[PDB]
Amino acid sequence: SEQSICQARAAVMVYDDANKKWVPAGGSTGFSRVHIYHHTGNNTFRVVGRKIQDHQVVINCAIPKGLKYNQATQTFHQWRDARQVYGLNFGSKEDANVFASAMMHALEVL
Ligand SMILES: CC(=O)N[C@@H](Cc1ccccc1Cl)C(=O)N1CCC[C@]12C=C[C@@H]1CC[C@@H](C(=O)N[C@@H]3C(=O)N4[C@@H](C=C[C@H]3C)CC[C@H]4C(=O)O)N1C2=O
Repeated sequence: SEQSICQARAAVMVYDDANKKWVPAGGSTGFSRVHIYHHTGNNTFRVVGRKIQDHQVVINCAIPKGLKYNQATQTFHQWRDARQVYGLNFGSKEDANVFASAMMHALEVL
């Protein structure tokens, strides 16, 4: 059904707009294995990340056509939906490059 097109190590966060600070996605600070999954049948893509320690799914969001993916730095990238701002604090530049490669690919073929 879905094919993983990358795996990247990152601390996944979401922005608490009310208190003006980042907070760990899913409630607990730590690193996750973050995929982009391609549903090849419908040509849709989503970001899915699971905490290394306990496998909790901490992010599961769609990547819509036209998304503005902000590579704020070489190791912190972020984007928006209509509700949330998501951030990936990558474990290394190599991880960031892997994920950004796949994201930019998705945004080209959507
Ligand atoms: C128009 C728009 O939507 N603009 C958005 C950005 C954007 C532009 C275009 C498309 C989509 C998006 Cl998403 C915006 O500006 N946003 C999105 C919410 C957050 C922010 C607003 C305020 C704060 C000020 C500081 C800055 C920030 O978060 N910097 C990071 C940082 O402080 N940290 C993270 C790492 C490194 C740094 C780079 C690790 C954790 C923490 C830390 O180091 O402790 N901010 C933003 O980026």
